Amino acid sequence: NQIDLNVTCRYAGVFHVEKNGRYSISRTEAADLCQAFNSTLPTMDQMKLALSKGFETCRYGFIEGNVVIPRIHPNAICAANHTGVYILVTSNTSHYDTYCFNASAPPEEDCTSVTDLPNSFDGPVTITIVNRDGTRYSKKGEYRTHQEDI
Ligand SMILES: Cc1cccc(N2CCN[C@@H](C)C2)n1
Repeated sequence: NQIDLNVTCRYAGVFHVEKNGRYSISRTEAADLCQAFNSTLPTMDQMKLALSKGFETCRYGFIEGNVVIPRIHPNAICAANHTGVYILVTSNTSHYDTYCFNASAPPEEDCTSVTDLPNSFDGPVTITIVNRDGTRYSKKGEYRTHQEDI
């Protein structure tokens, strides 16, 4: 019973979380997942400020109100070569990665590793935070509050 959470650098508190190496997070799960990091889904303004500090990914993820990809450098296979916060407009499907926002993180680029999941609750899952540098933090718990996400 294991969940891998790949996480990034934070940029003005905003970071990306990919679950189990595939688009697998629902909007309800995303809010619960960010809550386990004492975080919330970023607002569009928070995400735009993170972008300005150096944040970009090549993956769709929830923010408050939309599913987006922050892009700095145009890449044909990431958000159809767009720059800025690219907003997904048309999709059949509901599961993506998520972004999270931690107000207590540093104001600009923070590329230290994540070493805690501070607000997970008691539960049976081995949750492993996987940093981009491969360092890992694991803890037994749960963060999903909606049965349909389990
Ligand atoms: C990955 C990285 C490393 C150092 C700086 C940086 N940014 C500075 C602010 N603006 C961004 C376009 C780029 N991004």
